[PDB]
Amino acid sequence: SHMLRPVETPTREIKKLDGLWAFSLDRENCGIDQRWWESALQESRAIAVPGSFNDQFADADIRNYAGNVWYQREVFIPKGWAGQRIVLRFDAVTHYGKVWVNNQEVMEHQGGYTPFEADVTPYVIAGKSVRITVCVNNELNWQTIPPGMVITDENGKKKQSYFHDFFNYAGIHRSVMLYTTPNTWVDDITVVTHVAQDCNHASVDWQVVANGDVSVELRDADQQVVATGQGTSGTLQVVNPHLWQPGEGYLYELCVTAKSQTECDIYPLRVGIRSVAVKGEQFLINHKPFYFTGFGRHEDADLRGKGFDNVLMVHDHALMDWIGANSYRTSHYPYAEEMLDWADEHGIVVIDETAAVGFNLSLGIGFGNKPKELYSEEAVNGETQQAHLQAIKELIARDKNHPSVVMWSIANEPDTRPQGAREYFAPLAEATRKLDPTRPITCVNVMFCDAHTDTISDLFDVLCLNRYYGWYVQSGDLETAEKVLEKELLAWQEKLHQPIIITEYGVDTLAGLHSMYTDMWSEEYQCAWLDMYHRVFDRVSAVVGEQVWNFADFATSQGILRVGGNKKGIFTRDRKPKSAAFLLQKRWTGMNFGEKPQQ
Amino acid sequence: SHMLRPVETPTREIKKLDGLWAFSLDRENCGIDQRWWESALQESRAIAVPGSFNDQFADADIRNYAGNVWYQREVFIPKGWAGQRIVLRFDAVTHYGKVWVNNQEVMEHQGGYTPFEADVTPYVIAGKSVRITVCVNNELNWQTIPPGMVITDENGKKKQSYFHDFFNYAGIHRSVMLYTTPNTWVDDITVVTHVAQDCNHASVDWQVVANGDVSVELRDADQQVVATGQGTSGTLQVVNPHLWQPGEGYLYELCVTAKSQTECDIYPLRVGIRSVAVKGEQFLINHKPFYFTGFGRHEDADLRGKGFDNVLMVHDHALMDWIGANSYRTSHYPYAEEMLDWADEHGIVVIDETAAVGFNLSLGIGFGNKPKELYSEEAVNGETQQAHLQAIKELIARDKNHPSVVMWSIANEPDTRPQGAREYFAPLAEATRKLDPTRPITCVNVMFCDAHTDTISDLFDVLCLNRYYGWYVQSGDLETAEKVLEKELLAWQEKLHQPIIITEYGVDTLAGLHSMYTDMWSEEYQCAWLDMYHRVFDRVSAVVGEQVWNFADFATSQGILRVGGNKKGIFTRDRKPKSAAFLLQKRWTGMNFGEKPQQ
Repeated sequence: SHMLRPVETPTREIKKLDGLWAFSLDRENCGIDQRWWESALQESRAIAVPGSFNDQFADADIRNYAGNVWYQREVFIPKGWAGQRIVLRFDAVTHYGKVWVNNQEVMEHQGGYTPFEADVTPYVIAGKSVRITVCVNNELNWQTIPPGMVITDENGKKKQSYFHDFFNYAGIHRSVMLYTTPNTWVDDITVVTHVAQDCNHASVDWQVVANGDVSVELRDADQQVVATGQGTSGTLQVVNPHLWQPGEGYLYELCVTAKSQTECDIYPLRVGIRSVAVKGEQFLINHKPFYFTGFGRHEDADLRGKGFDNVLMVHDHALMDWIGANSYRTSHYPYAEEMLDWADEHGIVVIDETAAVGFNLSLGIGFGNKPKELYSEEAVNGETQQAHLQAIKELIARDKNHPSVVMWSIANEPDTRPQGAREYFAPLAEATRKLDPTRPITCVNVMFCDAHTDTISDLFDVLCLNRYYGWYVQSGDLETAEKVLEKELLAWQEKLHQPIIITEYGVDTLAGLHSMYTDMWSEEYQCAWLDMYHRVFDRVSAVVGEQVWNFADFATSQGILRVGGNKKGIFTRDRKPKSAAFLLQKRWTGMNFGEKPQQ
Repeated sequence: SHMLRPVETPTREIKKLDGLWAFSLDRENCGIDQRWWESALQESRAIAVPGSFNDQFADADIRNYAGNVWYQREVFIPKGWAGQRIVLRFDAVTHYGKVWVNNQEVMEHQGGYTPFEADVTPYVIAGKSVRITVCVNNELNWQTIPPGMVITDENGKKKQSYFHDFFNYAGIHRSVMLYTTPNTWVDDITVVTHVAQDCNHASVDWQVVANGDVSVELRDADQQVVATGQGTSGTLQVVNPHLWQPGEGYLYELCVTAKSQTECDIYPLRVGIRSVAVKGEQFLINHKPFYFTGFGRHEDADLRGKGFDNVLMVHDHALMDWIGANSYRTSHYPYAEEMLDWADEHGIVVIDETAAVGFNLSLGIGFGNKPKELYSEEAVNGETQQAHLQAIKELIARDKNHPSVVMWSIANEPDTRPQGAREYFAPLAEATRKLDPTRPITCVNVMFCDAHTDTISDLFDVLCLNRYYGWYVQSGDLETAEKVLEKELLAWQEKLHQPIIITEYGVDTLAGLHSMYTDMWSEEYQCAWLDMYHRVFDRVSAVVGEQVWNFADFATSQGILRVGGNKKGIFTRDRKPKSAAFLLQKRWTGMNFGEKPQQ
């Protein structure tokens, strides 16, 4: 379904609905029966949008709630929007939303991390106030991405069981907006940027969906027309192109005009001219080997949970830039698109991941009784696979034109031991390639699905390994950990001869815990253990990247493994550096940009 | 007064009285009037000896007590000691002790940090139990070393005012013992070790006090006699001597025999053959320039306060050895002699300091109303100067033969602005040189008594500067601090052309406080600020040493400046390293041993 990012144009306005909304729990689940959308929410309080609902209130009973909650506000339609196509858009509602405009049901969406929207032209009047009600549900089951199990206790109280190592935050996490187009509009754009080997010529394919005649102008960063074309599809030639390069990110603008006899629409799409390809064990950007440095991240901060926030995005980018990180992965869900606009503009390389974490009943992370077969009718089944395909489609439909996105990760750490695993994943691998043939794909690999055990990594282009030898096993023993790690990376190189990215390596580190014994949980162990990984990576020719787990400490489900959360951060949740931040700064700013270090 | 360290010999036994004693406060000050020493203490509890009394009980009312407390135990005289000279010895009682054996007053001492003892032969019977009572007083006045003022509130409640930045811990801090000699005994020994320029010959002068004919045997570390002599005084010649060198500490043994017609006594004194001298701006050990690295320390630990403890001494020496420290200063009181036995054996260089800190009414550290003239009848006067001379005599009488001790510090950070300062200090400087002509002297210099202000440093041999530019002033500004520091060190070199030791440089550092802004109280600021000092030291030819303030976080008087104590430690009070420990480790293990670093 077509999903262009709203931008203000001579033909397009936006009105953000961010701010304070009315908020209510629905502990008895009577809000659909009582049609709560037909009036003021009754027993409501103010909530910030965007934000997780969980931590705004310092209230355990709200933080731990499972079921429906209700958001509502009133808003004026701008008088001048009369005659315009008016769209209501939610950038993300975690995990499910249903939306009413006054008493009209307008939208519904499952999937906590990509946009949904409806044409609301027929249900509003320009110059009058409308009531927007949202029913938001945070429950996971075996057909949600990510999956989970709701346990209902003997008293009917719902508790969410889930298999991933981050807290199941919910709510309206990203911006809500009304926006306009003319009644003729550019509904969809796909670009493909081809790049000669010598890098001295490039071609830009376009395809546009719109209810009108289509022309394009490609403009350079100085706003000079370098190429023009006509029709819903075609190819622009670009002589001596300014390539989109990691560390710079030069962008063109492809202005798409849809002209009917009467009205017209202008949509500017930022275009980075760059090719991505795997050749052997090399990841090539613009025909040159790239070496990934940086992080697995999370959308996680004090008070706001997974809510988007510009100050956090500015501060965190300044920390990644300082430490010498050139890349990150959207672990473990699509991130706010503002992050990919930032990556495009500053030339940051991104592995774009779906929300399909948790397809694994043999980890110690998350959280009743787990089913015995992971791939069965009573767990990951045909409907799950459909839901996963839909999550991949929605991510690609959103992110297909971001030059910063160099690879699709379709899941994180599935259990691939059973026969069902390949049967479930094979068709997903094939459909991802059909959806976007311009980028390599991955499925991030769990440690116990080792080179001798894993059944699906041959179906993918890049080997993204999540590894924690010396932590969960060979606990505190760097000497054994180093042997096991090197052995396994070389076994992977022999088996598949793919480029290897270590997409997770990290140890829990309590800020301010110091030890002369360099032992687990200390700042000193974090440093010695990352250093040992680095030494091994640099001796393996197939390793083309390293993304530290994690950028910052983040919230998890309560348990015996998590000391107020996940402490594998390089930074604290309040963004203060641990000693290991200075270790990474020296390695990553001391290497040549984008080039595999040396011994 | 003669003070040889008790050692077990064929002629000498020791019985430690360390262990649990009875303990009592005397809030009404009626214990001398009621002669508490004549029976069991009445309302007593168990206390560990040795240890400060203050923190053993988790009790604020005991920790903050000012006045007399009472210690008592019973002990059996060994049956075989009949006919022996029996001595009762306290290695240190802070700050004053009076001792009774049953109902006989045997000893009294003022001075919290050196030994006192009495011949108790006439007051005990071998094979019977005796009662030892100690009245211990912790009050400071203008005639104590260190000085203070007891403020009595309107209700007669005593509160100790004092001018030094460490907590006024009190009690029996070091070992208590009975020991024997024969009725003929070696009462005193002075050695002087002279060393040819070429280092290929050395001479060892001896002087002995004893009530019998005296012979000496000098034995090497293999126990081979290298020299013999006769008489109360003389010189032993040593061909190709194994010099006592920093980082090694080769020791000989000078066995002193006192023979009467009937009985005899053997005392083995460890002797390190080494010369110390200042020439120009060089501190020479064995005719070679030395560069001091290491710490200002304190006797300070959880629960035991300033009590001596072998595990702490073993652990701390292993931390100083690891970090590459070659030296320390006994800031700000004589340390347990076991520390100087350790320094002798491992070749650690020590600046031996008296308890004369606080001679300064213009600092913000310590703690009623301060007197207006520091050097006056109503503050530091003639009797103070006598008490200071006595403290210097007792330190030298104890430590004169330790080869590890390379310099005497007679005080820390006196206010030398007034005319009285030189009048008070000059005679102290002269008497120290007469007491031990074999070692240079210092008086450690406070920051506000700058090169243009100070009135007494010409009377001393080495310039020991305590400096904290970028902390108490130019707060957080490394750029200004660096200019002011370099300017002042060069002004000191021009003024006196002495060797300069920085005997204090440090910043408060809360373990686990991390900052991207490198600002005060952070681990990062500690690192950047020590680094800036190091860069400046290495550009000044007169700087022959650096002793970081302080080895470890330590207790102080409560106030607005002290966040649970002094946080200038390199280590936490529980001996965990801050990031700056690794900075010092690299600089100090990366330089050539004992040699000024280079830019």
